[PDB]
Amino acid sequence: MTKTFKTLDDFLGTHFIYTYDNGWEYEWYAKNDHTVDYRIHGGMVAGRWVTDQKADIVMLTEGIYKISWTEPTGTDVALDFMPNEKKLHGTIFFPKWVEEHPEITVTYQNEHIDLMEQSREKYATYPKLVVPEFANITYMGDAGQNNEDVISEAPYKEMPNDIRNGKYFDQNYHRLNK
Amino acid sequence: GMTKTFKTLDDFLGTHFIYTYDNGWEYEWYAKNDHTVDYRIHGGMVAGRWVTDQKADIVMLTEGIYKISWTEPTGTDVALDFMPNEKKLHGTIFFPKWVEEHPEITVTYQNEHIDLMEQSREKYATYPKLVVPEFANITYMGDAGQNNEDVISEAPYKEMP
Repeated sequence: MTKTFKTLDDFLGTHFIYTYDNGWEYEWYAKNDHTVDYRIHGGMVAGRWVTDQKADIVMLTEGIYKISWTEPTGTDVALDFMPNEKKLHGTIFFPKWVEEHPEITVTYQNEHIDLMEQSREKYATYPKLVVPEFANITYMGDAGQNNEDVISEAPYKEMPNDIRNGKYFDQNYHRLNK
Repeated sequence: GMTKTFKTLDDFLGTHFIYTYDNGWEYEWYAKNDHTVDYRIHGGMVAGRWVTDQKADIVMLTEGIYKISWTEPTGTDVALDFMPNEKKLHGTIFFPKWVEEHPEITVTYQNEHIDLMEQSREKYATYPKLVVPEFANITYMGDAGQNNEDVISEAPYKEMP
């Protein structure tokens, strides 16, 4: 039933939920050509969420897309989306301090950039926690680009279900609860 | 299309590459085995640097496309995506600030100076990182086989042009 992803435009504006093979559940939105929003539902930093993260986004080859970014925490990320196979592979390179004090980062990051930057200078950076994992995509929605509703509140337990069940977004892909 | 079609992980492993990033940086790189890479930098910011037995995660994303992730003694993180059937790659290198500030420190046979890399990454600034996400053209491929210790050393392999 799903459209074939063939171009950059096909990919930009798409809203994903996926589960890594380590059990971590992420939600991620290609908000525009150089911007990503995301929200973390399961894993070491579940509850953490992020908007307006600058990123490099490329189509590597027809229907396969690579996203690269570095965070206020000092974390590096390389994601490879294969939407036509409902698969992804992500490598996250966490500073030592995120592994040892993950709770610091479990917040709306945008409200606490200074805390992220003070923590990354106060605590240990090495050795890195490197997490390279395949994931299965469990949801894709066409949000359009620059849709500020997609990722605009903290995650709650039922949210992935509500989104997948069509209970979260209205006909214009805006929040029913807002 | 003289080149064999890459379809499995075994097809990729043992392959010796040379590639040039769009910015002009030139790398020579070898998939020595399922978890280990050797490489030598020929041009750019850190030309002259080389590395053996860098532990890495190596996976096939999908038929004929291969992703390699590793982290370095310098603190640098790397994610490479090889598309040998298109003679193309895309690399993202995330350098700590200090490598951009003092690239000459890293220009050596890294294996003999692990201590220096680790001490440097604590001594100098990490942020802001220099992130280099770029496509590269693959200009050479050779089948060296796995665990071939002659591919990357001080001397040239030159079982090739």
